[PDB]
Amino acid sequence: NVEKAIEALKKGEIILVYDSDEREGETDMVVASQFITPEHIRIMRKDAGGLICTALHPDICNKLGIPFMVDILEFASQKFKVLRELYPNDIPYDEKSSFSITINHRKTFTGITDNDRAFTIKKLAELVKEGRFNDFGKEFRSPGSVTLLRAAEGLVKNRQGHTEMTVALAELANLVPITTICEMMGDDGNAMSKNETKRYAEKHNLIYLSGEEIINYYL
Amino acid sequence: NNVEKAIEALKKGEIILVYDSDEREGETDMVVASQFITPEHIRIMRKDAGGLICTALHPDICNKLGIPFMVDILEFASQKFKVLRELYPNDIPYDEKSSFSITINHRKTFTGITDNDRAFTIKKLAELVKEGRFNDFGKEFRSPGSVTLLRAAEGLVKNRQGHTEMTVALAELANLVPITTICEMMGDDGNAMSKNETKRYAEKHNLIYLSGEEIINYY
Ligand SMILES: O=C(CO)[C@H](O)[C@H](O)COP(=O)(O)O
Ligand SMILES: O=C(CO)[C@H](O)[C@H](O)COP(=O)(O)O
Ligand SMILES: [Ca+2]
Ligand SMILES: [Ca+2]
Ligand SMILES: [Ca+2]
Ligand SMILES: [Ca+2]
Ligand SMILES: [Zn+2]
Ligand SMILES: [Zn+2]
Ligand SMILES: [Zn+2]
Repeated sequence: NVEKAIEALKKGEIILVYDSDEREGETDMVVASQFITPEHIRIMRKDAGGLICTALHPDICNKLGIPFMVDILEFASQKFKVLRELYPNDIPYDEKSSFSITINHRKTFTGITDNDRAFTIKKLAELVKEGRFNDFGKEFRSPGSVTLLRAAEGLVKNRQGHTEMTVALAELANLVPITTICEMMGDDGNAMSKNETKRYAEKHNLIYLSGEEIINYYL
Repeated sequence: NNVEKAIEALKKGEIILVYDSDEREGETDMVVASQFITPEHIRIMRKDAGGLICTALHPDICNKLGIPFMVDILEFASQKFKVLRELYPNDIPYDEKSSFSITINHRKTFTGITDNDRAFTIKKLAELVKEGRFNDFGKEFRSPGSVTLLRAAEGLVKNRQGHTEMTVALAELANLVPITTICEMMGDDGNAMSKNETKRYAEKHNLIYLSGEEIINYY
C-alpha cells in the first residue's frame, strides 16, 4: 500500500493519510509540495477544510533556520508576557505542535488565493530542491497565509503526526521532503471519520493510507 | 441605510459580506459577530468563502489582554532566530501593516480545527471579554492554535481601512462585543471571488453586502 501511494505522490496526486484511532483520528489530504497546483488548494479548501499547511523535513528547516513557533513565543514571552500565560503546558508530548512560521512569497498580493498559496508553496519547494537556502528571506515574508510545519528530528521515530508521516512518505518516494496537507472536516462539526474519508478516496479514485503502514514501512 | 441593515443582521447572528475597495485588496470577506458564532458559520465559511478564518479584536480588548501584533513578536524574536529578520514584511503590497496577531485554541478543545472546536474557541473568547474576565485568558487558552487573531488598529477606520477595522467598527456601532470573525471569499479560477460573483452570492442568500467606503463614512 505504501509503494502504491508513493507512485501516486510521484504523479502529483492527492493521497489521503489517516493518523490513528489513538491520536487525532484525523485524515489529511496530502500532496508532494513540488507538484502543488492551484487546483489542489481549491480541492483542499472545499473538500478538506482545515488549515492548509506545508510540512518540511528537519534537515530543510535546519538549513533555512526555521524554528517551532512555540520556541519563537517562549523567547518573546520575555517582552510580551501574555505569551507565557498562553503556554501549551497541558498538551501530551505526543501531540506537541509541529507549527512553525507563516509565509507568503513576496511576489504574491494578499497571499490567500489558490494561485497565491500554490505559488508560495511551489516556489518554496523549488528554492529547497535547488539548494538556494540564502534566498529564503529574499523571496518570502512572514507572517502570511501559508502555515509551515517543522517535522521532528528522526521523523516517525520520534513523532507520529501527519507532519512526520507525510514527510517520511515524500522521503521514501525520493522526492523533495516537503508536503502540503489539510485536515478533512465533517458536516457534523467534527473531523471526518475514517469511514468517511475512505469513502471519499474511493469516490475520487485516490489512495487512502493508514499512518501505521507508513511508520512500519519507514522503520 | 445598508450599514444599518448590516448592523441589524449582525445583531441577529447572521453573516454579512464586506468588500474593502478596488484600490486595496479587492476582496470580500464573509463576516459574523464572534459572540454569536456557531459551528454552522465556520462550516459555511470554509465551504463557501475558503480563505483563512480569523477573529478580529478591538485594540481596547487587545491592550487589556496584552495581545501584540505578530510582526512585533517576530521582530523581538529575531534577536535569537536570525531567519526572522530576513522575512520582515516591509513590503506588504496593499497597506502599511498586517493585522495578524497570535493564534489560539481554547484549552478544552482537542485538535482545535473542527467546526465545533473553532466555534467554541471563538465564542468562549467573546464571552470572556464580555464578562470582563481578562485575568482568565491564559487559564482558558493556549498558543499556537487553529484560530488566528487579528488586532485592529488604534482608532479603527480612522487609521487603517482593512476588513479588520471595518468589521470591528460595525460590531461597535451595533453595541456588540467588538470582536468579529471573517473569511475571504475565493473563486474557482484561483483568484479571489470577483465583485460580481460575491454580489450574486449575496443576492442568492439574501445577505447584506457592504463596500468599505460606506462603512468608513458611516462610522
Ligand atoms: O495540526 C495540524 C495542522 O495545523 C494537523 O494535525 C496536521 O495533520 C499536522 O499536524 P500533526 O503532525 O500533529 O498531525
Ligand atoms: O489578512 C486577512 C486574513 O488574515 C484578510 O485580509 C482579512 O480581511 C483581514 O485583513 P485586512 O484588515 O487587511 O483586510
Ligand atoms: Ca496536529
Ligand atoms: Ca489582509
Ligand atoms: Ca493605511
Ligand atoms: Ca434574493
Ligand atoms: Zn494531523
Ligand atoms: Zn481583508
Ligand atoms: Zn442561503
